[PDB]
Amino acid sequence: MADEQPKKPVPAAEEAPAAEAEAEEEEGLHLEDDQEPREHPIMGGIYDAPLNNENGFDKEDLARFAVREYNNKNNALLEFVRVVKAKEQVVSGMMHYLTVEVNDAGKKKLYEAKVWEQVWMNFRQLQEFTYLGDA
Repeated sequence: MADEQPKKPVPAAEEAPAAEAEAEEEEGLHLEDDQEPREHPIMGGIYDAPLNNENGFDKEDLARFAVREYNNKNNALLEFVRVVKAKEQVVSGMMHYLTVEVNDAGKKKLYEAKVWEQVWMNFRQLQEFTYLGDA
């Protein structure tokens, strides 16, 4: 595989957004109590990732979570439409590399997002967010 960031350190998280409303929004599933909770991914190399919770709710929560996670820190304010790729990774816990389609003022494209979550540390956040061409 290309091996982008399968083995490397991670930045420092902070929190999620809340203020500054948006304009439009995709149409898929409705969240609960706002925010976008995470899921419990399983081990696996850069390929193994059937995503049992691919019903839409889980994938949406993660996709929006990662996007908003890197979009709230400072990046622009875009909106994801849905996930197009899913991969699993093991590093000091459980890392999930999933790619989703994002839109911004009409600009549609496909961006990859890698989230990390441990079990002994009880922590989860976004590591990196790459912007690809289009799905």
